[PDB]
Amino acid sequence: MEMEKEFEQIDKSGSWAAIYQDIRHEASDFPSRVAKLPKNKNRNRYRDVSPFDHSRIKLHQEDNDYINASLIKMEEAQRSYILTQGPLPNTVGHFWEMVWEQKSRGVVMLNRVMEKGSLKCAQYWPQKEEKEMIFEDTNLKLTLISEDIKSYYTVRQLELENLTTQETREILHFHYTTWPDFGVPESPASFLNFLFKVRESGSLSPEHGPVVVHCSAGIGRSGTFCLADTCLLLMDKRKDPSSVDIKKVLLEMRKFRMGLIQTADQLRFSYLAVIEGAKFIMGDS
Ligand SMILES: CC(=O)N1C[C@@H](CO)[C@@H]2Oc3ccc(Cl)cc3[C@@H]21
Ligand SMILES: CC(=O)N1C[C@@H](CO)[C@@H]2Oc3ccc(Cl)cc3[C@@H]21
Repeated sequence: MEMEKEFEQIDKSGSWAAIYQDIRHEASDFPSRVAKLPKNKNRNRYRDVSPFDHSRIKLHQEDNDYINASLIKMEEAQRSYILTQGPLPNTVGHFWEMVWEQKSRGVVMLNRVMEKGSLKCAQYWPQKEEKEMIFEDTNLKLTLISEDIKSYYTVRQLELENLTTQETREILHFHYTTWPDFGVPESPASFLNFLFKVRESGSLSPEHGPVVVHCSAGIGRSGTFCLADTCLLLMDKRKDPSSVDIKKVLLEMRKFRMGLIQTADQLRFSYLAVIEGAKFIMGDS
């Protein structure tokens, strides 16, 4: 079926939970043996969210190459994403090592450091120009260059230096700051505006390594971001945009990381975002 009318048909019939449970039943199951080794316990935030072995990002280290991060490679859309958990106190150096080694331009953050009164990720970037951060375990230096605070998101320019070679690179930090503590946003307008700002920066383009996107576990909000982006790109590429099947795209992405889209409300919100976005790309919003 088309998307917008499939959407109203699920609303009128109130069957979002059944649709979402079907997706959970059909999703791929691949091994995640490296994630479960005892030496990696303090490298995982949640015991039930792990990268598959076949798609995990490897650090360029011989001691321990493990990080909780996955490469999502979308062949028809010609887009790749790295989805990862929010960094832990003992993985902030690994996180920036990955950004460096994978040649990423941008980092997309979809959570606040504290939500619901609890810590959701480490404070892993510097908050003042004159107070830079040094990660001694991976030999990197990180400096805040500029910060632009807007009503729904903040963009930061960061300098990452490999202290071993003295090479430097500019990284863009795109921080969506207004996702609610509970539930999903009422309107997708600010989330779509944010997606378009990431696109306009070059951070999703083939002349760079894959964007790094995270929330707390790296599957819920993070899944919504890449699912919406890929579906909109396919609608632009194909002769028949109504052929884009958001459930099929989501199942394809779940071949590369488990659990993407965590609730039926996140699934409905993803439909809403693609539907509204497809009107702005052309003229009927
Ligand atoms: C650094 C810079 O000049 N630019 C312009 C665009 C590509 O030329 C990129 O989009 C953004 C957005 C936000 C920030 Cl802080 C920087 C950028 C980049
Ligand atoms: C492409 C798209 O569908 N959308 C949805 C709009 C809000 O409904 C978003 O913000 C922008 C801004 C500029 C452009 Cl070209 C596209 C958009 C987004």
